[PDB]
Amino acid sequence: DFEEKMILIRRTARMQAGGRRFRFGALVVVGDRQGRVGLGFGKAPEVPLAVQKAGYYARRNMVEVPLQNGTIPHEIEVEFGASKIVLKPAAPGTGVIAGAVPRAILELAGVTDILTKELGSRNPINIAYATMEALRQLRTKADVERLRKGEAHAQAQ
RNA sequence: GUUGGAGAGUUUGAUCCUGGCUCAGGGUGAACGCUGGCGGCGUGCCUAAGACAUGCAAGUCGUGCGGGCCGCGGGGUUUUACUC
Ligand SMILES: [Mg+2]
Ligand SMILES: [Mg+2]
Ligand SMILES: [Mg+2]
Ligand SMILES: [Mg+2]
Ligand SMILES: [Mg+2]
Ligand SMILES: [Mg+2]
Ligand SMILES: [Mg+2]
Repeated sequence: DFEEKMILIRRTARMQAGGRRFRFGALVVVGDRQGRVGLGFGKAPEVPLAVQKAGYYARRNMVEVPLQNGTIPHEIEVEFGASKIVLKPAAPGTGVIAGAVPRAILELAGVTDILTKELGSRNPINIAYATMEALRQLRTKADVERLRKGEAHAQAQ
């Protein structure tokens, strides 16, 4: 039981003696809009055999999300490849402003409001796990003063 | 109320990066085409600081002052001219 959007598909080429041969690849999201969200990337001989497979990888590739009033806890930036991904919390009423692919992934993960830009290289797939990582790395006003300080926690609080 | 930030297309049998050209967004003192019922409020030589006919666009005070003129009313003479 997981709602699951789909990001992008492509046909890629191998080669051989006498004509080409192929394979297709399917970028897939997942996510209970309250918290969680996965991604997959699936290759297979005939198309929706892949689109189906890509759904698989996403179930294991899950990322719980710190979510806070439908928005992002602090600001944030991450590189991965030469594709540079930006997030930043928006207020109630500003909502999934983000190009093509963060929208797909942020929405389904459950964001109401957010701000966003994409950078340099724009290839989907990088900006895909650009942001899978951007989100693996969100940190919370409590996860946090119990990363630091928490040396001696429960004397503080 | 940190009030605020969407990208894609295209080099290759295909893939990753660089990189240019390109399109989507809003903007006008606008013009051009097909079309054109109205009203309010704006607004209208961006080009030749090229050349301009005709009319108007800076005058007002008779309580600063002396007369022209064209009359009008009243006076010195019995009537004229002329004069106040
Ligand atoms: Mg780099
Ligand atoms: Mg680039
Ligand atoms: Mg080609
Ligand atoms: Mg804009
Ligand atoms: Mg226009
Ligand atoms: Mg006409
Ligand atoms: Mg002029």
